[PDB]
Amino acid sequence: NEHDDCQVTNPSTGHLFDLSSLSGRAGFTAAYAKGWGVYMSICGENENCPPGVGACFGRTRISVGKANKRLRYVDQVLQLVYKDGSHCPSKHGLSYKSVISFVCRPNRPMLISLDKQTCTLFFSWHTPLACE
Repeated sequence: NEHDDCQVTNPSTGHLFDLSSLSGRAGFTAAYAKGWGVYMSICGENENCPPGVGACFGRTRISVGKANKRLRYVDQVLQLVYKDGSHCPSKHGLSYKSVISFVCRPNRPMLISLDKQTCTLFFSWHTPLACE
């Protein structure tokens, strides 16, 4: 399933996942192993980033994706995908893009991996909000 406004239903059970208590411009710092972190906001722009940007490198404020509210539910996790970030330094003109996977936890996000060859950033966040 996919749905807008920072919420999605599990069509099997009619359970509504709602990430909107994580929303707002103050946002969060995603931890990063190689260097400073990433400012990020859930389902909206981060005030520490350029207009409309949901996540950006904390050192430079360079965009790693425009915010949107399209929450997906897939293989038992919630995902947001911020597209159209800044241009990445690789082979073809590729723009950054952030994937934010929320997994169930019966808590800050982490940047776990950065695909250099697709300029995709993968984040994880363990949260009781993705539980069912």
